[PDB]
Amino acid sequence: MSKSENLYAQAQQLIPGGVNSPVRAFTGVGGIPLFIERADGAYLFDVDGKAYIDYVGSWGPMILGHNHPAIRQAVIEAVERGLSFGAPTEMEVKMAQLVTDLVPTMDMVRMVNSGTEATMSAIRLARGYTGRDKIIKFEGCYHGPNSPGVPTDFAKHTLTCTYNDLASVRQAFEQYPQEVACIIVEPVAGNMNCIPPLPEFLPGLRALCDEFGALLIIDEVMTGFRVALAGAQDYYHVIPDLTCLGKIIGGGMPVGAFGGRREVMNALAPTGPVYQTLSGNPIAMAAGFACLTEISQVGVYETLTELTDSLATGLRHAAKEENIPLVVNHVGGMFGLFFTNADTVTCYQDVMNCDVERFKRFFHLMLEEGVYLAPSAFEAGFMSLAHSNEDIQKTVNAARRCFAKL
Amino acid sequence: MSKSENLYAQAQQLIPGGVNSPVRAFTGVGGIPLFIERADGAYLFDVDGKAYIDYVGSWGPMILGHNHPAIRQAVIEAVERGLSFGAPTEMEVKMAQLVTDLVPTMDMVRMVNSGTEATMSAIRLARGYTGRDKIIKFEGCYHGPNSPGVPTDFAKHTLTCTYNDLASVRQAFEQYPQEVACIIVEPVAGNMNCIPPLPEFLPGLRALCDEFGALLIIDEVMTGFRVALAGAQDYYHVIPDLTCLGKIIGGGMPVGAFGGRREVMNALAPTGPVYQTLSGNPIAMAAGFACLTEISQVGVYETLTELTDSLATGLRHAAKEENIPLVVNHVGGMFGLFFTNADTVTCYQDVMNCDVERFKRFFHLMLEEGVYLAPSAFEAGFMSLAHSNEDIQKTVNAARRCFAKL
Ligand code: NA
Ligand code: NA
Repeated sequence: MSKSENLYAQAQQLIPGGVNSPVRAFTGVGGIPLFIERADGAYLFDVDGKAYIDYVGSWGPMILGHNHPAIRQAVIEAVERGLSFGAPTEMEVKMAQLVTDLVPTMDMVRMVNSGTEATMSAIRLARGYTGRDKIIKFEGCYHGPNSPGVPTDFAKHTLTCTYNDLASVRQAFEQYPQEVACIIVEPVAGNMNCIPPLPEFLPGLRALCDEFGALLIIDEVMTGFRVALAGAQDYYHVIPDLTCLGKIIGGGMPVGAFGGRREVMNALAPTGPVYQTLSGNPIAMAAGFACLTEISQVGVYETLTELTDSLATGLRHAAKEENIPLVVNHVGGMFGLFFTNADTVTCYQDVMNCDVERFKRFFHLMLEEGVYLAPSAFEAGFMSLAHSNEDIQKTVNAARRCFAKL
Repeated sequence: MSKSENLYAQAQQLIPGGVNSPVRAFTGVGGIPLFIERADGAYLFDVDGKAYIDYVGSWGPMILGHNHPAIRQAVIEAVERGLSFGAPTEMEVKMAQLVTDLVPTMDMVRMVNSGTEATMSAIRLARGYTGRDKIIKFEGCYHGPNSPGVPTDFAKHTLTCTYNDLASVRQAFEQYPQEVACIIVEPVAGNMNCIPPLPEFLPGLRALCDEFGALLIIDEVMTGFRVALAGAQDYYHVIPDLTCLGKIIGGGMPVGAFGGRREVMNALAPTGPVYQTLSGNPIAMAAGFACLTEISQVGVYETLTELTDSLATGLRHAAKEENIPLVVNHVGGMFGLFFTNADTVTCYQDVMNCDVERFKRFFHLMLEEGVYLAPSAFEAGFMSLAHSNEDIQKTVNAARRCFAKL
């Protein structure tokens, strides 16, 4: 019995399932979860001292890798001034200025405590601004059969459409022409694994919102600062009414933000009638400020994309050599692995058709090789700027050995 | 124009109303909000360098005062290991053990990212465990006419009762005998200012839940570790089915937790069918662990209560000398000021009958005296263990001078 196994047994007595986050229970992959002592650059170190090349990046915040010195220095300096104040600070203003500089579509912005609060606040704003009740969301897309604990009437004003399918979106609008307040969309799906949009998809959503008087909300909690500096909306050339941000903007600590067109944001109280939640923590905003300053430097996204592209190329080549059907999706610093015979993976149905038991065996074989992947078939992979060409070639060599055993 | 006034003008261009949290806009009191540079012990220091005796305590987290060395040391040490991991840690287990040791009614516990997530998760668990849809909540009580942005059917399964009125609770149960999943109650109301329960009230809620098969959820996000070490539930001798915690458990950074009876908590996934949100951040849990270790030492609550009682006594005496009708409510390290002719303040209607314009003038006069009070008539005051007898006598002397000017 390892230190992780002992901590898991201990945890099970006081925490249901031994974990606070059900995905961290390894339910997706099976077995006992890995407890982590520390992290540095491209690596995770478990409680038994084993090192792993990390492709989880704490679920997307660690763009610069773990424990980046500029972020660590900014937080140690901020901590001397106190953790929180319950009153506004100069960092709130500086952070709002930096975020609106980096993401130009945002004229105004509000910082919140998490990505979930940002999406919920953006949805509430769209409903208040338009005076309409219905929202369009996509299947396999999480923003923050029937599950126990929630009353049936809770999902009454939510219209679920098919990701990358403009016809299903038009159909929902044609059913409710004057009732859709907004479309909320992940510009690159990340919660059904990594699914980039079809070229027609995001401009098609912008044109439908314009036609039917709805607001377009682009949820960049995961894609923000990962796909591109100015977001996946910049990369795919689409201008939304509102943007949601999280993760990277906190530099490793929870932070959220939502922003958009000046006249939409002006509808928020005290300026307007829409009321929203907790403000951004000062330590988390100091971490995020330092992170955003570092990634806005020349050549950062070029390097991130080159690292991710080299991993995707190597994995495809390794799978082919070992006769393992595999699709790799990737954009900027984001990627997704799919064990399927399909030529492309562009929708939720394609993800559902992947070989989940094969992914589970691959995941455990990769842990043995010292590679830590997201422990789910329905989660995207993340590249960091601390990963070296050597880390990538080691990962590709490890995947080839794992593919030979499937 | 001060540095706070300049930051506020700057903030208004990019942030609706110049603040992230509408209460921090000083809407309750009027005027331009104070921007805070730093905090230490019992004091806040604004961006112009002015010192204030603080009674906001960052909205309750700062039980040990601001920037406590044990908390600062624990976070600087934890930050070296990385900010977040997206995987379980030993601190999750240690923190769960410490919280269940301090609050004995909790057999099992789950850590979440905020107090709001804890109350929402506890409400979802009660609904899932009982299979019922309705919840009872109290007016003036916030857990996380009609406001724009939320559809009308959203509050369909919520029954609002009157705080400190057992008859209104019985009436709601008699209307829906087999449909109430739970009662969620702040054991000391803090979001309509400070309203302690009547002696009959919390035991009466326990007896009604038992009669009608509902779960009793005690929301201790604010009262936890403030009223007493084992919570206001220990102080008022009531045993709930579930407890919600926040604030102090994060040592100044956002953290939430919900816990309760072993068989109720076992209904959570993967062990049971109820699914919930983000896990506790490691830096925030290191801050909370150090905070909870410090306040569980002998004599802490005795000192906290003595400080709060001496402030309440001094304020009452000062108001009487100056012919200003005032009610002071207080329990453990929590207090509330009420400008009213009423003999007692025990309900929402009493709070509504207070002189709000008098509170607004008092608040601004106290800021001039170097005392920072919650900038709302509907918010409780907080005592810290860093406040000295001299701080308290200075506050009482300042309040007497302010009462003479009302
Ligand atoms: Na490329
Ligand atoms: Na007393």
